[PDB]
Amino acid sequence: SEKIRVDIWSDIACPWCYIGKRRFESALGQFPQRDQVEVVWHSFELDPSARPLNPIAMRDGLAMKYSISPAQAQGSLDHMTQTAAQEGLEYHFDRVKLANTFLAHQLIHYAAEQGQGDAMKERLLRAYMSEGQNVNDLDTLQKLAAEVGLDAGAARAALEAGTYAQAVRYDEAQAQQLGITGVPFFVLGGKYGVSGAQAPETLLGALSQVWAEQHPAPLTMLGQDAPAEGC
Repeated sequence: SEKIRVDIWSDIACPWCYIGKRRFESALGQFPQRDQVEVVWHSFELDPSARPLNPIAMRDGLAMKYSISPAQAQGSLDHMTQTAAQEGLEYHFDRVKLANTFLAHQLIHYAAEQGQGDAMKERLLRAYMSEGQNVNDLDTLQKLAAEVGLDAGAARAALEAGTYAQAVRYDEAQAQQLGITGVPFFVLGGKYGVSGAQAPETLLGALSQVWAEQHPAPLTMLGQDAPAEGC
């Protein structure tokens, strides 16, 4: 109606996802009807089979993943770092802890039930990309939950109990069912998809298109009421 739902699939271990988050926020800031937009974050794992913690350098993990030389991998890290800097993000890839992000995604699901999904997602992206934190570590997750303003003890309990594990897996199944094979991925009005960290202009256009489609111009009525049937 007078609401626009934006579903975003993303991983915490995804530098393009943090860049994409900022580009979307730029778009949203430019969108007149931004107050009518509801953003829902959805879980996506680039490597659901990842070790709890993989001790190697991000550069070497990247080089293994894409089958390239160390210098090529470093070049790629340098590109993402420079690009992120334009969004005001200060990456520290040399500090990144290559962690399984399953539990972190559970924490975002917990947070979302308190209406703090975006703040939790944000905190975890910063913790991963910039602060060299281990987002598979339960104490670390508990602390980040506290910093977001959540009930730290309750968040920790939900994580240890695996309460949101099924919901995380459903989010990931959803993505595959939708043909989502890379992140960030934006869905608007359950109708339109936008793949990757698109420029703010593109996302602004998408919001505006959906809003316009949900607001046809009022009709000019002709004649008087003839026999009809209502609900």
